[PDB]
Amino acid sequence: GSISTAVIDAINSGATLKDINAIPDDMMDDIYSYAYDFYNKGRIEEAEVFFRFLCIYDFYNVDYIMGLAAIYQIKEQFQQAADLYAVAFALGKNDYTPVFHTGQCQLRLKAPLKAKECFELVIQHSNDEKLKIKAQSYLDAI
Amino acid sequence: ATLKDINAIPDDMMDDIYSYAYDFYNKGRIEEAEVFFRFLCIYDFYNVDYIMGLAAIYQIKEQFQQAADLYAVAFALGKNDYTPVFHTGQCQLRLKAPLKAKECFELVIQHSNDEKLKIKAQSYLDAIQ
Ligand SMILES: Cc1cccc(C(=O)NN)c1
Ligand SMILES: [Cl-]
Ligand SMILES: [Cl-]
Ligand SMILES: [Cl-]
Ligand SMILES: [Cl-]
Ligand SMILES: [Mg+2]
Repeated sequence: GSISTAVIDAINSGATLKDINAIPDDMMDDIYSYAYDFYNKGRIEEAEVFFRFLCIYDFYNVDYIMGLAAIYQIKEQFQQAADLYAVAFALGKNDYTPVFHTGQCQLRLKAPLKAKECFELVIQHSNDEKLKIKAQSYLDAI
Repeated sequence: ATLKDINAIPDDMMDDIYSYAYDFYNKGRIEEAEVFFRFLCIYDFYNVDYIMGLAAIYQIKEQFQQAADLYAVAFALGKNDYTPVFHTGQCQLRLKAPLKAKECFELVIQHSNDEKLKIKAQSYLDAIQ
């Protein structure tokens, strides 16, 4: 998956496609918009390939990671989604949406204590009042 | 309508992506090559070399029927090229279908003008019981 590719790239330390600027920003933006065109039409499998492609080229990109994590969550691949949401948070530390969605995933993974920690973080640190209500609704059910 | 039909990505960038897909393939980075060849086949299903790349990945992963299916399409997408038929013969042998495999290698021998490919096909035929 995306995470194992990132680790292999790091182990081998050899030149990556991004290291040589193999794909311009403008083309990456286009491919990202095509990925959502597929996603928005319900073509989830093609969207997944396109987000995997983006995450091979530029793994450390919150927008690409969040798109792939959403697909895994929809596909009920909850651990893969949770792992990617955590990468996104590490790279975009001021947005608690990935923490909220990780909480949902942990609930489906039968890890209510991990889910509780996620929803509590949202309520303590997010300034998104609507996201906080949603997190509290989950907490109320735990 | 394909993404290629509307020139969604410039030709030179697609060439680079194909070369990167083959780089992953040659380095044994099969998961990444598979993503890249799937990307290429979404962009232009009608490109025989893109299809052959994905079929090769499936064959390496021992998804022999899935490979054979794509090879039949590739044979339609190529220019009198019996290489996909040769690889279908290999897949059929792995699927325990030796008479189907024999027919594949015989077709290569009878129609192909690629002498090196025919040598390979004959070596398989010689071993079939
Ligand atoms: C994305 C994120 C950030 C912080 C904590 C968690 C978690 O799962 N705690 N149990 C997840
Ligand atoms: Cl937030
Ligand atoms: Cl837990
Ligand atoms: Cl198969
Ligand atoms: Cl048979
Ligand atoms: Mg507050």
